[PDB]
Amino acid sequence: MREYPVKKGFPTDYDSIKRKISELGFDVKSEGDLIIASIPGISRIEIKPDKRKILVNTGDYDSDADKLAVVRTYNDFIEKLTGYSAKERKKMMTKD
Repeated sequence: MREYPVKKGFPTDYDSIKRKISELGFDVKSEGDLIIASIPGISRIEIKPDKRKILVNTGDYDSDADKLAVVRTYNDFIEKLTGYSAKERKKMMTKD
């Protein structure tokens, strides 16, 4: 599973994200109490927003589609859903 941080202010609510998803041009499915995101290249993904942070869980990807490519679209999705950038990751690696 993938765990992403949350920006101070950014949306962290199912509905909020639901709008952000559809606002980006994506779809969202309600499977029980869990939220499902609808992105291109990916079959189905689970989203669990929390006041603290958020996390995503991917299943199987289209072997026909560059898993690395779909990743660029999958990350970008969360990237905007979180705000943090890959460049930010450095902050993590850079302790000193």
